[PDB]
Amino acid sequence: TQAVEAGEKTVEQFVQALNKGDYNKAAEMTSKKAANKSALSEKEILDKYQNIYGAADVKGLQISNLKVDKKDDSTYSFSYKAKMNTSLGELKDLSYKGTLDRNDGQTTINWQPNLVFPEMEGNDKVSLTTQEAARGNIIDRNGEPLATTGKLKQLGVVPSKLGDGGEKTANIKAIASSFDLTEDAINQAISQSWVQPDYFVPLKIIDGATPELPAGATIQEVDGRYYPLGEAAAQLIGYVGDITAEDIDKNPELSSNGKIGRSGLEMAFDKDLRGTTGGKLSITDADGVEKKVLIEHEVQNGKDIKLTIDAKAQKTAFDSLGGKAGSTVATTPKTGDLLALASSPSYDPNKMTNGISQEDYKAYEENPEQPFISRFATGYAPGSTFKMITAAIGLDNGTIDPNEVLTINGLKWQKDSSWGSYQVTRVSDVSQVDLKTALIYSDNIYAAQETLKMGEKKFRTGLDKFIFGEDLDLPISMNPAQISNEDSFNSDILLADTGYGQGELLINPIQQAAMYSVFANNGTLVYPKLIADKETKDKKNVIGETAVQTIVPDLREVVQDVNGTAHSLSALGIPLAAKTGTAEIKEKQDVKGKENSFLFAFNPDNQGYMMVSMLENKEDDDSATKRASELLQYLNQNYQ
Ligand SMILES: *C(=O)[C@@H](NC(=O)Cc1ccccc1)[C@@H]1N[C@@H](C(=O)O)C(C)(C)S1
Repeated sequence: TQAVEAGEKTVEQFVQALNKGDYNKAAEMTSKKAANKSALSEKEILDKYQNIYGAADVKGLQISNLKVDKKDDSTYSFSYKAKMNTSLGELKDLSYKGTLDRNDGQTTINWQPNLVFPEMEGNDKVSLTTQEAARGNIIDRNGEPLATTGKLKQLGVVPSKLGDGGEKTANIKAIASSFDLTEDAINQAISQSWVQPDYFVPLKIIDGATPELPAGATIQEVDGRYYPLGEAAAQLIGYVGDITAEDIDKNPELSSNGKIGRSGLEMAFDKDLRGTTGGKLSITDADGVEKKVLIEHEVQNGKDIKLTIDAKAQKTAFDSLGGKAGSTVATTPKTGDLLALASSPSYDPNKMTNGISQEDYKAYEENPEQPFISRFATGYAPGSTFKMITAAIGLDNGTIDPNEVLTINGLKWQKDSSWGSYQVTRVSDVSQVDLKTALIYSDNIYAAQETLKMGEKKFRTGLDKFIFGEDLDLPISMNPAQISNEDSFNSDILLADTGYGQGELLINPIQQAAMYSVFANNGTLVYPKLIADKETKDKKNVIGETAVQTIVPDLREVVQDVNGTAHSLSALGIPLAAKTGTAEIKEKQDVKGKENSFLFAFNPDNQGYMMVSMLENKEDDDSATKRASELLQYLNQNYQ
């Protein structure tokens, strides 16, 4: 038994070397090639495993139920059960047998072809046939296609029919004029290092209509991933890329020919969309004589994913941003159905997944506005929109009397002389300001005063009833919203700033649409959902219904009153409750300030839709309220 324990370590270290992918170090643990010892040499075992295990993409070899006994003077027979992962799934309940040899203190392994697979007897071969799985589709709440594998048309060229010499550059310029392509790229694609005379070199995928083809131009019907809305849902949906050899080493269930989600929902639901690879793994005789089948199952196509998105809303919400930095979130606030999640500027996902040039991909990341960013998942200072939450908290704890009128003189104010030169600033110089007036003119001094009066203890007590710090159950990578950096402001100044949506607040537009949903459900927070079938989760009693029926009628006046900060929306003539905001951020790239324009709006009659729009680093006299006219008309018409 003093050497039997050393033998159980030899079997354990041998499986480790196989599982670690180092087939050579495993072969160095086998005996010499003989009839009673190992059946092959060390270099032959290396090529045997590397050729077989590599063909099935074998990874993760784990053993159990080891039993090492004795047999002869120097021979100890060993046995174990094993499981491993292949291109076609898990191979479980494998029975392995063999013998060891301790000719001295060292114990080696009498290697045998039955250690590659349980029943491989001698010069048996292994075959693998796989049927590739079709990637599932992503669809909106009405069945419209957002991400599908469609039939595309590809414009390529064959350099043999282009022309002799002068007629070749003429056809290269004639093809560049009939397809809006750089004429220097037509000669740069046919002169790549992989081109041969009679080869088909693709140029770019034709969108829709096929113009006249010049001398040596042809179209090849190819199938691939296709995104109908394109840039409008690029950040939400995402794109898929070619699966690499390094990808299969991580998860061998992938198809080495298929596509894999790289960002967005295509990556979040990569498992449910790629399906499962189908095929058969079998051991054979000397020829293709199929002996024993190890693994076999039919191919399974990918499940389709139905979103709460409305394609019409997503496209309108994106187009309303005009290519400027911003985002828009539209929900049915009673259920949380995310109707649209737009981000701008954006990238073309079809040119990204079919064939992007080495320079066009550099322009997307060198772009300072960062089109790759999902701005509906980025934390911001919510701005003056946050006064709704501050007021609703101040009404529940009774700190704010809706009819009490603070007397404010001027445009700057500070609590004590201990604030130095800092002062809360408001835009309108109204002498007598109550709750209704402060929400109309968007008065920061009013909000700052009532926050300081409320006290930090009573303030956070109302804030904690929301979703600050929580992780929403959404397939979108985001950070949880925060009140401040630490669990205490420890500054009268910072407490005031948090009252009107500045300070250390970080809330992304999706979380904002969640927190603001209380004003459409009588103080009940409705969690947003992107998957159509997920049950509606909610959070009761976030703010009192007293504050809802007080602020919601006031929010109508933000639109209806002639001095309201959203009066440009009165032209719609629809029932609207809104609240605008313009927060300022401290940009280190330039001393000039950068300011973001916000807009919250919903229907206070039927609560059928809720909207949160923003413009990051806005241009002069630009605002989210300016661009919301179109989306509000659609959401009011189609979601009562
Ligand atoms: C909230 O954003 C309020 N004002 C401020 O925070 C100060 C400020 C910052 C930049 C520009 C102007 C004022 C009020 N809300 C906005 C809005 O509703 O868009 C106003 C500009 C009306 S001031």
